[PDB]
Amino acid sequence: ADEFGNGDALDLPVGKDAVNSLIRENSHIFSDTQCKVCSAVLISESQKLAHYQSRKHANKVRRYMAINQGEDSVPAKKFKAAPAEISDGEDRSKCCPVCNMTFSSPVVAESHYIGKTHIKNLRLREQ
Ligand SMILES: [Zn+2]
Ligand SMILES: [Zn+2]
Repeated sequence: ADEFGNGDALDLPVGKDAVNSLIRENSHIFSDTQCKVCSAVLISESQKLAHYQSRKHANKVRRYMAINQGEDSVPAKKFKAAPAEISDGEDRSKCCPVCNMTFSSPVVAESHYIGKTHIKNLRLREQ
């Protein structure tokens, strides 16, 4: 309500060589057929080349990089032992896909599913 314009700058990749290098240097979030930051599939190289050079992708990456500096409260405060040896499963006693997190012991998972940590993520997925 106090402006009518803004500045301009560019630091994005340019050409197939830059996009392939950017994918390799960020293999944990970017790939030859999917971008996790923008949670979108890239069914062909022409879509991959357009997506990684898009102004929308660059803004999404800038926001994601700023968010990727901390996290909210979680009941997983301390640990020492557990009633089961599960360490690579997908059960509710070890992980939560709504929040995309894992827990050391079933009691921590039970505490998470009834605490504010889960509810904060309900609103995140909902909106
Ligand atoms: Zn993207
Ligand atoms: Zn959860």
